[PDB]
Amino acid sequence: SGAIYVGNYRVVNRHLATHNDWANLVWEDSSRDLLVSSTTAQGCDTIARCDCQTGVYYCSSRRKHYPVSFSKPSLIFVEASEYYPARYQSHLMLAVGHSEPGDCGGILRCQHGVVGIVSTGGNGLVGFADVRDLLWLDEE
Ligand SMILES: Cc1cc(C)c(Nc2ccn(C3COC3)n2)c(C)c1
Ligand SMILES: [Zn+2]
Repeated sequence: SGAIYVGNYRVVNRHLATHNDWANLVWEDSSRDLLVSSTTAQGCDTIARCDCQTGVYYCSSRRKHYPVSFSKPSLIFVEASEYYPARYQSHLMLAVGHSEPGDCGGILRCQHGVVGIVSTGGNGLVGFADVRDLLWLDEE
């Protein structure tokens, strides 16, 4: 589990979104595994605006933050899980790292701020949903 709290937005994995998220919906994209909902309180996270390929992510199944190198956001064939059939997931970045389903939502961050959230993995591979192209997270 986990979210990004930026401005009056809450950024979650679409497959973990609650009823309250869907009732306060701003934007959702199944192909990216992303959903954004509105919040009453302002959040403290800042979004990175960059092409970093190094950063640190939170792994809940180890209670540890790991430094990683990660690929640029891409269209990547992701094998079927409990939440999605085998499909191309878009805006996905891959790194070598431990992940399990409940790690979803862990933040990846670089020197500039938040880069994305854990979305998928297995076999020592972790995939992150990028948010750095979502420039509207920084306004209104
Ligand atoms: C963060 C994270 C998210 C998901 C959904 C998984 N499990 C998945 C993904 C693809 N598979 C196929 C079915 O057996 C291989 N299982 C994992 C391990 C980590
Ligand atoms: Zn950066």
